[PDB]
Amino acid sequence: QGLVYCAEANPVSFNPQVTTTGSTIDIIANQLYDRLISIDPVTAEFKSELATDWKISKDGKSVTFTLRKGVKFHTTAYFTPTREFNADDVIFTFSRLFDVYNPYHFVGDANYPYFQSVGIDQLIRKIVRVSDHQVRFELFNAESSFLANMATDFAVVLSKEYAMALKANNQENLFDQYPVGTGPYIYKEYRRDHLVRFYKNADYWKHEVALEQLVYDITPNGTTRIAKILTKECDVTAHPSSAQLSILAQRDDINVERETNLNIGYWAFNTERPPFDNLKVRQALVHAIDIEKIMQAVYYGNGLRARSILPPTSWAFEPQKNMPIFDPQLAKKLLTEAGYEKGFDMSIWAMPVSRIYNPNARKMAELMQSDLRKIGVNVNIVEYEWNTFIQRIGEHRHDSVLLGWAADTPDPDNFFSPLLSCTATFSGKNPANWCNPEFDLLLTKALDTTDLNLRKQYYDAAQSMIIEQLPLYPIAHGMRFQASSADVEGITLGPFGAISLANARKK
Repeated sequence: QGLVYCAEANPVSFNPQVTTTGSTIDIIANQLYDRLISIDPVTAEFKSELATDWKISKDGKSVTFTLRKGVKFHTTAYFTPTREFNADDVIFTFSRLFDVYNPYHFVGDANYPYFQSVGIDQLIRKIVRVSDHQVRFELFNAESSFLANMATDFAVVLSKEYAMALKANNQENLFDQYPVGTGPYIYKEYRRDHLVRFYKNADYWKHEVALEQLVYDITPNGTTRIAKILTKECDVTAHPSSAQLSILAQRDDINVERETNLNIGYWAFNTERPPFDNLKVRQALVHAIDIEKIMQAVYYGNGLRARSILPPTSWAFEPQKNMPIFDPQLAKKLLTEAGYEKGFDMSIWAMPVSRIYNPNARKMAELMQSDLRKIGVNVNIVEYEWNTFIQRIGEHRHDSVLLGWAADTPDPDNFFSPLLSCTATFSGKNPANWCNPEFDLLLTKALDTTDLNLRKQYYDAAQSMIIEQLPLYPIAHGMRFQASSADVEGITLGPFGAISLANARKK
């Protein structure tokens, strides 16, 4: 049998390395590929994937991976492998991220947002081929987040043989478009705005694959996704509207699965754009937002109001004393004091699709628009197709934006470095457009130690700085929901990372 999965947007690529958009990663990462390691859902320890063993040196500047034997890359309509997975695949894959001599470093989008945002170029010095099935990563400095970054869904292994075969025909541009992986499913077809089609990998190394066919029905309209699951046009629906969760729960042939999840939804200001480059203005504007109203009207009581950028199930979580209280009277007084008594116009950019951390940015924005009109601030809401949206937030065209982050691992660094670091800013991935080296130094010092208490001290200081300076305003943490036909089994939702259908089956 097959499975139809209602997805909220196109994939922007079939290579996880070039994007941080959950919509793309959910479709491609766990389906077509494998990582060297993962985090075990039971023990929360690092788990063997394509690497069967890993040994960190005493200074922590060398990490050696022993690689799994007997792993085959996909045979597709456009590629037949002549050898199995080995060290050269790993060396090619990861050097493509930082090594200008790698012949794919500049191929395609030439952009590797997650890795560049966490400064991979300053991290990996080189990758040594110790043997056919063993590689040693050499680092410039020990970073306590290194293995966690290698467990991200961005850290998949690609095929060097495929890459080099395309290079010899000068077809390198097909490499990230027509993928070859070691994963449980294989690429068949992609029709932009319509569907993507995968089929089972009969040679999957890890286990026999249950489903014969996977189809992703690209349906950006959330109403339509619910309508489709009700009519059995889809078997699984992604990011079900929160307003319709009760309705689904009632149907006996529909399961609504849920998992507490590491994410944050926020309101970020373009701190390089007047008047939002002014702290008093940022402080003034957050006080005018009725957050309680949002928790009920947007999250429908399913959300958790933030007390920090970090959620309470993060080991580095610290609730902040200075979280702004909702007080329009104060807002008006602070606006006046800041020199903007009569207010101004501003844009709030709102996501067009439901996300774990914000089920309805549209409604959120209309609520805030109404709140802000009361202190003389005239909001226009800006929206685009989801991938276009992400692109244009990157060009920092916005005054402010409702966005967020669904954590990729349980390492607290994942909420900071990829989001508010200077490298993230320079990599075009900081929505607040905010570079603060003092902040950055905190993040660096937290990577300089593997001691959790020490790390947490630095993360506490980072959390305080975000609330004191308000590059973004933490709003809430969402619950991770997914709806599916009761006939579907084997899709457990996780507290972090992407959806996997590796174990999915029907009946």
